[PDB]
Amino acid sequence: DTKEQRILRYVQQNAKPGDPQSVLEAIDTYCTQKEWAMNVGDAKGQIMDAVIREYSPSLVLELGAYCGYSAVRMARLLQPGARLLTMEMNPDYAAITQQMLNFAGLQDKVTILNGASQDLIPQLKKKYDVDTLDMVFLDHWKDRYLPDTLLLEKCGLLRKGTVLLADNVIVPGTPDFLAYVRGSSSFECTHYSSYLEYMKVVDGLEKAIYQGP
Ligand SMILES: Nc1ncc2ncn(CCCCCNC(=O)c3cc(-c4ccc(F)cc4)cc(O)c3O)c2n1
Ligand SMILES: [Cl-]
Ligand SMILES: [Cl-]
Ligand SMILES: [Mg+2]
Repeated sequence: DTKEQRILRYVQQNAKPGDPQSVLEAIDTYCTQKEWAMNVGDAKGQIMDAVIREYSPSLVLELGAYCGYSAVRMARLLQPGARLLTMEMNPDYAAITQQMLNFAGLQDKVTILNGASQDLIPQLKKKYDVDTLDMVFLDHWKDRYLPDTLLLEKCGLLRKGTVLLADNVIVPGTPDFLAYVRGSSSFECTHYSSYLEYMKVVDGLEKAIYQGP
């Protein structure tokens, strides 16, 4: 089997069904004690939680679900009726994510879209009935943060106040995205310094609030 299958099995055998917090703790324990994996982790996850609670978004888009760790983290804090759309282009990872959400009991709040951001973002309005997004969590290929931000704008998916929250802006880094949003009058940016998941290595999240064209 794969590392992702091992993470899922570990959750299934060490967390409580329908208890998202137990799911997060099981993933973090596995990834600390057994095998590192690119989940956002608890350090940056706590900052994510604070952001989600501040904004109480009704409709969130995630780019790059992986195993569903961040999807569980966000979805467990959403208000009744609020929704997460999470994109994962790797079909094996998309299946892990679905099963993770199912175990956590969050499947009614989340729709896992198996495809690439460049193909799916232009379909969001017509195919997934989206008007505008309240928040976007960027966690996919780091060289896609900037083009997909620009694509979301082109497609009319951002409104005044839409919160972009970007993982890994330090490691592996997203220098073009950071330079762009920090220099643009269309974004109000805040950096949240933290640590790479499961490691004593500095990383951070960037929040970039869209201000309109
Ligand atoms: N276009 C499109 N559309 C949709 C999609 N769905 C999935 N993908 C592709 C996602 C591929 C994984 C992206 N994430 C990372 O590479 C990542 C890496 C590290 C890391 C690694 C090694 C180190 F030594 C240190 C840090 C840490 C992180 O937290 C990361 O998130 C998509 N792409
Ligand atoms: Cl994650
Ligand atoms: Cl961590
Ligand atoms: Mg990441």
